[PDB]
Amino acid sequence: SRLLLNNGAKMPILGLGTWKSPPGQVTEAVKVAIDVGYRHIDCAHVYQNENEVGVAIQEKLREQVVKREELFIVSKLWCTYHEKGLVKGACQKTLSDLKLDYLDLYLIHWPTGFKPGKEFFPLDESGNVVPSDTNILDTWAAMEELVDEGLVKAIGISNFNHLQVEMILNKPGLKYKPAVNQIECHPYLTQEKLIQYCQSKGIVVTAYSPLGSPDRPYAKPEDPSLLEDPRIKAIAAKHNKTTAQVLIRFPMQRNLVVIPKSVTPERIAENFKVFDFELSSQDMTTLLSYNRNWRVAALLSCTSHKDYPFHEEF
Ligand SMILES: NC(=O)c1ccc[n+]([C@@H]2O[C@H](COP(=O)([O-])OP(=O)(O)OC[C@H]3O[C@@H](n4cnc5c(N)ncnc54)[C@H](OP(=O)(O)O)[C@@H]3O)[C@@H](O)[C@H]2O)c1
Repeated sequence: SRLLLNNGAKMPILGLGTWKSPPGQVTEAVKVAIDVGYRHIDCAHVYQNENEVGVAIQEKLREQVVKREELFIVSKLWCTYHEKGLVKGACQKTLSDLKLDYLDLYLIHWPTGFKPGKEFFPLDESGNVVPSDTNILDTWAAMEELVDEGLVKAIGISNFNHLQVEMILNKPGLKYKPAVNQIECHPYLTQEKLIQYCQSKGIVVTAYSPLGSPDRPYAKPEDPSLLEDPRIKAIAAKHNKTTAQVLIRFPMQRNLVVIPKSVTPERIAENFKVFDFELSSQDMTTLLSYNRNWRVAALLSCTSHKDYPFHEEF
């Protein structure tokens, strides 16, 4: 239900994603989720809706539905704020849009540093993405003491390959360990080498894009669907659950936290009814056997960034 983090705080094994969640519909999404019984909201600045996602949390707090410490609000530092001077300001902007006084987990969104400016994705005239010469260990020391101003309860990372995680681990003075490396992970990109490396290290795995990110802007020629896989669909009807409900239960039982995005009030509901049933060893190893090494989000414009997390095997 809640996983213990290496900072002593417990983290709800189930939460709501807001990437691709419109400002108009992401206030009312969160409010309904919370009502339904969600206590974990996954936010990011680059997602552009945190204000509207923070109007949602202030109504439930006014309304006495939840106390602040019942919730577990998560956010991530975008690539253009990677310099020591920019980091506190970016947590502070997130902190005022959401309208909270502390975050519980603050994550480093990507390993890749970009040029600081108004553009989330800086480009040159050759069209390619412009990098900051800052590194991970520098950026980590700016986050390590957001903790010391008492702005965040915990700090983490998103999309680091095992080697990247290691850098922080053997950094002299490493005052604060990574509580959480959040990553993509579904039946087609099963991720068990990173998942079974982070876990030996006390780092918690959040699996994002758990349903296939069915609405991320890319669609290819003939992309694969999980929410519509025949094999995955049988496994569900056995459990009389839905293919969503099965694709959300899979991470959970890998001891992973799961953040399925929804702006639909009856889906937000469905996604919550995942607590009352087990998948079998057959199901979990079948589901597992389905991996195809395919990712939704591969950051294709930082392929050549010195800090591109995806050239390493895991
Ligand atoms: N850390 C990172 O760098 C990063 C990157 C990507 C994702 N993530 C996080 O992980 C969450 C992962 O979600 P994602 O955005 O990649 O998408 P997702 O969970 O794979 O799925 C979202 C999509 O699936 C639909 N959906 C929701 N419930 C469903 C249901 N029960 N039945 C059918 N379809 C369902 C949604 O529709 P409706 O909205 O129409 O209901 C939306 O189209 C994100 O929102 C975000 O918070 C983090």
